[PDB]
Amino acid sequence: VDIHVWDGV
Repeated sequence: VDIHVWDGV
């Protein structure tokens, strides 16, 4: 699962 948005966005 991805619990991290787009870094720097």
